[PDB]
Amino acid sequence: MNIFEMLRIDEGLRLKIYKDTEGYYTIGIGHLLTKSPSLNAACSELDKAIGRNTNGVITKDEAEKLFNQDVDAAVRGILRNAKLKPVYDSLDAVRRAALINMVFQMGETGVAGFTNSLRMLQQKRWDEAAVNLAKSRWYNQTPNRAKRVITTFRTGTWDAYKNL
Ligand SMILES: *SC1=NC(C)(C)N(O)C1(C)C
Ligand SMILES: [Cl-]
Ligand SMILES: [Cl-]
Ligand SMILES: [Cl-]
Ligand SMILES: [K+]
Repeated sequence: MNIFEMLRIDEGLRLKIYKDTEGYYTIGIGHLLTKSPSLNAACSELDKAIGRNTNGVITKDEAEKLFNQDVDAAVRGILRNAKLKPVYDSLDAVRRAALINMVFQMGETGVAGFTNSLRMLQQKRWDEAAVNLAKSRWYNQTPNRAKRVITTFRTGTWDAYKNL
């Protein structure tokens, strides 16, 4: 297991434009295209991202290319953020993947707002952090995914992704 395999489980793989859990147009392995309700806007974002006129459908190689860029962007967002970077630096590699997962799903600004959870993670108070992380819109709206990510923070193991 690694961050790529973890996010591939959590986001799935779909080669045609679809709507994500929040109703937003998305493609590939959780590549958000736009928050606009306009399918035409989503299609224009897709063509710009891929560099060709798509019919709303991409190949698996194209999906994996966007995915690599998106994982990279999540890491860069963590490293450039004054609240996320010290927490990331304090974590082991498994828990770092858990943080990248959150940033991939919610963005740098959203995760940086989890001030109390981030403090508990920096303190390595894993059970307390797990309780605090669940008191969130994130957990209530995507509880099975959030439970997997939280278990990863709680244990520092890949147990929540093993039989998946
Ligand atoms: S991509 C795309 N743009 C329009 C609105 C024409 N679509 O119906 C697609 C094929 C999803
Ligand atoms: Cl892009
Ligand atoms: Cl330490
Ligand atoms: Cl709490
Ligand atoms: K998804």
